[PDB]
Amino acid sequence: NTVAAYNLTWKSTNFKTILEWEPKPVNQVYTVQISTKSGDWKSKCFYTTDTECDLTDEIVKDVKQTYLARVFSYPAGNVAGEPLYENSPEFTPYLETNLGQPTIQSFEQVGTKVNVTVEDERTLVRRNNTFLSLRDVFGKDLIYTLYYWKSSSSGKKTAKTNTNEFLIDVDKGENYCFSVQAVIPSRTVNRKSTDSPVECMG
Repeated sequence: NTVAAYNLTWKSTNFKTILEWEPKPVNQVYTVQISTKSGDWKSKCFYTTDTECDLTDEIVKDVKQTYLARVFSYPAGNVAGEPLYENSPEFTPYLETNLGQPTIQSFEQVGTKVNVTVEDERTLVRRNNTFLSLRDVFGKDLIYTLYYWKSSSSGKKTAKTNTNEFLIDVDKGENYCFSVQAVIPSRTVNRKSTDSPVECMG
């Protein structure tokens, strides 16, 4: 009386990828394997009582590739039938990994303009013996949006950029607070990230 695994999910943010499934096993053990859309299967997590498996290493070898996973159920302990398994939905990294929370690196007042800079986070995607950054991986596809208002007031204004810098005209006398958000408009799924922590001048 072994049961099949169900609701297999891809937990992934900025390319660090983990597969999860249900349910928690009782006298049952699991085996997970992975394979590209066009290839053979490789086994990664062997006979475990866990309901998660880190597959980062395989997916970062080529983020534009479509992958699918599979989970087998086996009886465990002192206690038959044909192999019982379940498939996951497809997963193309470049198109569905979640964008994580951004961070303002610096902001500086220069005359009537303020310069706001976003930090360029590094990823785990390697190339030429070096780690690639979010901007390195997405290029022109990735867009940042700045939200700004006056210190203890209530209305916000916005600005967009496809580099890592904003230059906004500040109306002297007024003092600002900022917040940034990441977005890849061409997506049909996980389009935006959460907002960054607020930074105020003063």
